[PDB]
Amino acid sequence: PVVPNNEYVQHFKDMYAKIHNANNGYFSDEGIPYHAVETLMVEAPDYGHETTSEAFSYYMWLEAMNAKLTGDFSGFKKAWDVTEKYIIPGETDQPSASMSNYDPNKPATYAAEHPDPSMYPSQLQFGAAVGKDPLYNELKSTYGTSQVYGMHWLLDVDNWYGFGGATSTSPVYINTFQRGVQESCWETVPQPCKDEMKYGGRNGFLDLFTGDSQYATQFKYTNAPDADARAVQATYYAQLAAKEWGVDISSYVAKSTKMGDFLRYSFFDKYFRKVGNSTQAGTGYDSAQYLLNWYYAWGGGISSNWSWRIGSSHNHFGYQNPMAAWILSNTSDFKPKSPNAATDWNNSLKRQIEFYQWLQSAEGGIAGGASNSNGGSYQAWPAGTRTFYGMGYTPHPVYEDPGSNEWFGMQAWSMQRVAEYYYSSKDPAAKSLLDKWAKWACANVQFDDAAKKFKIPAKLVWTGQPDTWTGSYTGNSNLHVKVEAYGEDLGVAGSLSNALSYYAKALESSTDAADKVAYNTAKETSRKILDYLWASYQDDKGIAVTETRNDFKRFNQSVYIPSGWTGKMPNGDVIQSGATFLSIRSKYKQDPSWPNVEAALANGTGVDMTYHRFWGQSDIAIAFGTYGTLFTD
Ligand SMILES: OC[C@H]1O[C@@H](O[C@H]2[C@H](O)[C@@H](O)[C@H](O[C@H]3[C@H](O)[C@@H](O)[C@H](O[C@H]4[C@H](O)[C@@H](O)[C@H](O[C@H]5[C@H](O)[C@@H](O)[C@H](O)O[C@@H]5CO)O[C@@H]4CO)O[C@@H]3CO)O[C@@H]2CO)[C@H](O)[C@@H](O)[C@@H]1O
Ligand SMILES: OC[C@H]1O[C@@H](O[C@H]2[C@H](O)[C@@H](O)[C@H](O)O[C@@H]2CO)[C@H](O)[C@@H](O)[C@@H]1O
Ligand SMILES: [Ca+2]
Ligand SMILES: [Ca+2]
Repeated sequence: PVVPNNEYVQHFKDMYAKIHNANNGYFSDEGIPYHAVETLMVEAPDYGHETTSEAFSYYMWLEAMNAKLTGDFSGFKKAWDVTEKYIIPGETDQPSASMSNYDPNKPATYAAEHPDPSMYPSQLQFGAAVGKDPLYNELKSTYGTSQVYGMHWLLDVDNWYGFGGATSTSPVYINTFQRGVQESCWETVPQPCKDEMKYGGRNGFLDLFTGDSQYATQFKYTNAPDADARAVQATYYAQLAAKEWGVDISSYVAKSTKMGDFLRYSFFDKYFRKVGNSTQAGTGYDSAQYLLNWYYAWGGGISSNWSWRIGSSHNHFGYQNPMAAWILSNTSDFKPKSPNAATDWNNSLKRQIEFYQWLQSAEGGIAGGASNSNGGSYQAWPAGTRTFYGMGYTPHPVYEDPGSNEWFGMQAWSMQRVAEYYYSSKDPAAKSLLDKWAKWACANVQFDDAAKKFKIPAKLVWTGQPDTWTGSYTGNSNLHVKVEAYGEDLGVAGSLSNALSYYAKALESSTDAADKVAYNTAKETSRKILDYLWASYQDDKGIAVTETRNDFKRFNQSVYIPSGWTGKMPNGDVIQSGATFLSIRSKYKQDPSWPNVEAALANGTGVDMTYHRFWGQSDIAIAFGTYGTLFTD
């Protein structure tokens, strides 16, 4: 098997070597990748040595590219082994006795989401409608268990919060976001996924978030569907390589298909309400939205046996993955064991591609998404709401502090998947979607050829709304995106290169003159991104550059705590009204970057940091490998 030998393949190999080099500090003792090498870091995780299911999926992807280029699959197997061991909840995390006591006719109890954290805890409404869960019985029959095989999104890799006790550095399942659209990462109260009431207040942390007349010890986990989908995508790339090299990784393929099987929960409305008629309880698949939603979650009792499951009514274009959907529905190797799984995924594939098209702005950037639950409490939609299969348009799904579609990264991450899907399937429904998107992307990459540097969009601003979906793209004349600021986010730049590489390669077979022009532009833009990354942005640990974090003023962000509510963090930090992000995370003041931060805050400056995010370094490496494999020039 003659593997490509050019400088881009070598750049990958060099990056791979840096990421795996012990001196650089990317991995924990368990072999778990951190969110970032640097500890003082807040953006979705709120500590740099937390990690995410996202990081695990990127780890898988990185190792898959390495296996493609070298024929060594040991690293990929290792990545899956650590995933299954540490981020997919096991027996002690989600007790089988509770999971087996699930009632698919009563999946959960309704509670409203609210526009501000001060309105929490939210009261459980036991009389409110909840639909039927149509997946549970099939999954249980297929796998012979009621337990869920999906990754939880957030892991405290070295027990930094101390929820695992005073003398442990073993990983701990934790969660943060609980209090709705206005709870930023600066406004949360971190909690253990297993709330045994050892920490927090009288009822642990539970009564900060949910209102009930009594509280029992319990576990609760939350999936990030975009990460599990990336796991499927990565494992597919690994499998192509495996057939090329004659290596058997079938049991790992089986892991990914099992995960993809459970990932179908991301197709469903939060409380299984009918799609487009959301005051009504669903009776099965009528509550299927068929996109990758913001999460599914599941939980249950520790001291006694009971359980619940929810989907999410909210959908963001940035989470979608037509590549994963295609893998699960239209390849034989990755047909999941559940009888209906491939069909469901095929329906999701079609729906996802329609979704990208519906949200494509006049300029070409993809707009936010859509929800089956206005205000997260099934409020009536305003007259004139623009819709997609009955779901109302939302410029910033789920979160507005900041808007969840303000970040340009969603554009790259998500369109990379469309591009890879398009290269793999040549689905014509994606072509114009990609053409228009690529032009916009390329128009917003600003090269400084003399310096061998560049900028790409950092923050996006949206106005207007799409035309309601009727089956074909309209050009969406009244839906607009503006680039408000540019920057040097190199991980995103890597992803963008990846997307442009697949798009160009997919156009390579076209004889149309305009396609030949688009091919040249996308390919050249990708190559220039990679060349400038390599030439100008290398440092000892990988490829990185300083970024300014003005948002770090929110270290002093007030955190809402109900009047009369008192509690403590494991380290003794007092939790009461008047709390701040920092007051309940005092160990941050022990961080080596802290003096610089507090000095910056002292003189009202923004904080300068140079970060090596595992996903960012991985996207960059993978972009090198991708360009090096698709274009053997
Ligand atoms: O407790 C006893 C009682 O439980 C009943 O059920 C309740 C349960 O108590 C509640 O906890 C549960 O609540 C969920 C909320 O409704 C839901 O909004 C919330 O959503 C969060 C999610 O927790 C969080 O992980 C998530 O994170 C994302 C980040 O935003 C992203 O940046 C990142 O990339 O990805 C993650 C996604 O993985 O944000 C979302 C949304 O903001 O989750 C709560 C639980 O975790 O509701 C249950 C039913 O309503 C039970 O029914 C009774 O029987 C029992 O007595
Ligand atoms: O939440 C999506 C994505 O966010 C990533 O962080 C971004 C952040 O959204 C943006 O505001 C900041 O300026 O840039 C960072 C990183 O480039 C985060 O790294 C991911 O974990 C997360 O999936
Ligand atoms: Ca550890
Ligand atoms: Ca807020």
